[PDB]
Amino acid sequence: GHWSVHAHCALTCTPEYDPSKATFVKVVPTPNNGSTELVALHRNEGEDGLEVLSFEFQKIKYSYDALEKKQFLPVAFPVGNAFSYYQSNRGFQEDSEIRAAEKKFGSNKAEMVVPDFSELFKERATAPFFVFQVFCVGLWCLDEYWYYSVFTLSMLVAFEASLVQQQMRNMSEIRKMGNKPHMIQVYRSRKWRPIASDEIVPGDIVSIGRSPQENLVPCDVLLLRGRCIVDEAMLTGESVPQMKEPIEDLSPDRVLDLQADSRLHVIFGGTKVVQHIPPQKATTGLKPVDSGCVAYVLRTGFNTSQGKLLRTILFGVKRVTANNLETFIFILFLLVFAIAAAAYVWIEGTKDPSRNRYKLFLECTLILTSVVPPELPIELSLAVNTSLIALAKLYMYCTEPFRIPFAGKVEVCCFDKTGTLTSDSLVVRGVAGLRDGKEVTPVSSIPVETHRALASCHSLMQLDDGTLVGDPLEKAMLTAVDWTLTKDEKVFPRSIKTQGLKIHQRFHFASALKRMSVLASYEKLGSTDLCYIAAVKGAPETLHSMFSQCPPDYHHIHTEISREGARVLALGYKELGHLTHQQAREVKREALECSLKFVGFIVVSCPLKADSKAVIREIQNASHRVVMITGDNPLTACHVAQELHFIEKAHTLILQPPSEKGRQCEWRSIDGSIVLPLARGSPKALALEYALCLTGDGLAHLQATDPQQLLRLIPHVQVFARVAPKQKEFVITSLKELGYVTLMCGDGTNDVGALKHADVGVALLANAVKLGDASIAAPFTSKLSSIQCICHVIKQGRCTLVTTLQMFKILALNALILAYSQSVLYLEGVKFSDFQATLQGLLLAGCFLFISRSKPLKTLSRERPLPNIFNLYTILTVMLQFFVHFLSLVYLYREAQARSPEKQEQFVDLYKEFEPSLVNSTVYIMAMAMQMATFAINYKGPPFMESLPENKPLVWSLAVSLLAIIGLLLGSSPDFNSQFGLVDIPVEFKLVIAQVLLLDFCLALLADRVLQFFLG
Repeated sequence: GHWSVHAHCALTCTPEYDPSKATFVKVVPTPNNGSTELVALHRNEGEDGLEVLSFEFQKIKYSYDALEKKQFLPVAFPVGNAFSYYQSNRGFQEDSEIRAAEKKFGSNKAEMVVPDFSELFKERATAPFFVFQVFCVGLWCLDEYWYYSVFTLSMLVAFEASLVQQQMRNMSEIRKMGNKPHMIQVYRSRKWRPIASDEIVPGDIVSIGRSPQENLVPCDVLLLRGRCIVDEAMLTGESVPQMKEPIEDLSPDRVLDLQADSRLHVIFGGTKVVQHIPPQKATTGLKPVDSGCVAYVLRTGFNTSQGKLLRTILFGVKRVTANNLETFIFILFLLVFAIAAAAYVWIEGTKDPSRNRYKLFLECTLILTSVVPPELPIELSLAVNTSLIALAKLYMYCTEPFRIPFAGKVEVCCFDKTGTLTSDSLVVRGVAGLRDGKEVTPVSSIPVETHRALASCHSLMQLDDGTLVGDPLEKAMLTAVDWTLTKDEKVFPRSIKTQGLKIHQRFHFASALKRMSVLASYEKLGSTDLCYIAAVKGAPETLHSMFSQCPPDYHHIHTEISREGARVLALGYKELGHLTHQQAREVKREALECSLKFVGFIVVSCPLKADSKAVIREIQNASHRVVMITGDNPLTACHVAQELHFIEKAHTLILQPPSEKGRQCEWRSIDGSIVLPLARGSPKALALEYALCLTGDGLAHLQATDPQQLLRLIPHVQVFARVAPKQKEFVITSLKELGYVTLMCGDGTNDVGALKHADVGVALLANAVKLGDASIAAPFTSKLSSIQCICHVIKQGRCTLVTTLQMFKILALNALILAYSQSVLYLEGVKFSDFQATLQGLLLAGCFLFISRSKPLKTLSRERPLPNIFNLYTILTVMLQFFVHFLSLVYLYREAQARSPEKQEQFVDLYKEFEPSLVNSTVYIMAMAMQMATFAINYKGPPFMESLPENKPLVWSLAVSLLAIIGLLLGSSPDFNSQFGLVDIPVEFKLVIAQVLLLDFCLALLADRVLQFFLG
């Protein structure tokens, strides 16, 4: 197709080589991603007299640097600007350069336009099945069946339009899940105007902050002033919130680099801001009305990190064809047998010179159309649509309906720790260090000193409504304390008879200091004097030295708590004696750290959802493999995997990159007991001995060093930590290339890159709706935060895959039987009247529609489904059933012929009208028995899908077919078989026909079940 695309461009305009004035430029796709396309260069008047050549491919603008590089280059950004420039920046002052920068940098627009319905229909027309159907329809048009052909073509195009409409209403859900652009308070023309997110352009100054609507940050912005709490779990995967500092404090001599200074100074897009700390009024500078953090827009549009990943998916890869190689080779096999039967008909007809040639050719071509049914794609589409409707009842959507059958063949399942397995809400297990040993004591039994240390030291604030907002760590910290936090900064006990504490000065976290200090005073009991006590909390390793008295087991308890992976944070409290009112202002906020007293630790971990463990166990009992791919700290990921029984080995070892170049990588255990360098051999023995986990840094080092060892190692790794969004995609592609079908369940925008490439990708919604970005590029989307959707999808996919295998088997056998019967007996002059053929067609269509609507069982099983129709079992059973049925059909035909009156014509008149006989009636009875036996036999029942009796429409269809066969065999009503145009047969002959029918049925069932038992 792509090679065909450039032919049209060449026809339209001739290629140009001279760079003076080029009408169009061909785009090189590169083998990794992209597609071949043509873009038109844009001529712009130069204010300085210099013209710039530019083009837009995949919403990326490039430029041709005639001055220095003499080649096409992407548009330069303020990424490389000096760090001192932003200190004196006042923002955009005139609208002329605002428009200019909007032109030469782009716009912050991320909104989809859904692909056109006409374009979707044209793309659907490229399916070879539709072309084959049109060929067949025109072929019956040639066969003088013009009205029937027109009706069939109309039905086919109507159903295709219905399929496209279903895909479109699915696409509507994705469009709704797109982030609706939101108003932003922005500075322009020396004034603050409210401005929508789409029209933001780089270079402006924007005052961001915590919004009441819990909206995401619009674009990558540079924090000029103010401090804020950001939760980049959606975008970076780090569950722990991180601090952000203003740039006004730093020296101007530095040069800003995104790689080095990403974590502490640039706020990314798509993340959620939690708390905003307005700057002091003493500092003179940008003054916001909303009192949010004023900041500088670095990047916009799809050039932001979230934009990069999103776009690189959006125009990255094609939708995988619903016409796989399996169906192609199945059609090839059916057509091979079709051509064999056609050649037999042609040869024997040409053996008769009296008969015309064009008429026989038309008859043979009609046979070739009849052998390959027009419902071959229609029936599969019906089964898939029924599965999708059944799945939609579980509050889950499917934007790519054809990938449901792929769910059965999944062998490895991947999960994201944060947002999918671990809930956002965090609860405190207890307050550690207040009792002997490593045991943590509940909040009930901790002393009152710990109560006041926990309550006083917090950065939370109160709104007009009074709702508590802030760091979830501090949220649970205050919830366990349960003391009410008033708007007057007074902390009052709900159930304790203690005087409240009023905070005078609060100093927030400093990344340089790794400590956060709170100064407050309490009224002494029985007196009006104010006693000032400050409780400071922060990094335990740094805060250790500030303790005047420290227990000997401080480091030991800290290490043991850290091994558990829960966020450990030391609590401090100093007596400080008595302080005056003026001295409280005089004493600096950073001066309280000296001469501290240890009070204990607080342990906080993310609790798993209740049903996560059951789902993981159920998946593991289905001969499946489960792997964790998350970006949190490796210790926390290993602990969470251990709790969910991802890993059952006694110990698990970390793999780390070497600090010194040329040093072989060596595993270290979490406990550090076992250390062993990597061996060049297979990791099978190490995996058997203990669980294996790989970090992102180690993955990058191995990728740079040797891909081969990484590809061997990846299949046996249980936990992936500190993995980048591109590294997720690399891991998933590595698993997929080995042949394993990959399934992943993630919600953050980290998982999008890998979800797009996953065979069956499921996106979740944490804390269940904003309907986040990951659902846009995920084939499947669920509105339930739980992971039970994975189990439901696996069950549905197993049922659909088994149904598709059964459909292929039944279609193949029926097509072979019908093709041979027509080819040999129309040549023999044995044809049914139109009424019985119509009954055959309607019964077949009904029974297929009934089998396509199967229901799945509630519980999955250990047995694995057949990976594909291309196995020895399917071909062998289809062929063997064909022979066992063929022998019976030939026996019945010979039995009927030996007694029929001897033929009066050596040749056969092909257009002689129907006449009732013994032979035609016997053939019709045998064909109906054929259909009955096939639909009874090829229903692979439990444990994979509902039992045969449960499918009530199918039971009724087979029962009515059997009743019709029995009635025709008995012929109780002469009017009945008179209407069917079948002469009565003597009972003596009824005996033999019934005996051979029962023998054929029993032989087919026995052989099929024996083969299933042997090659199960």
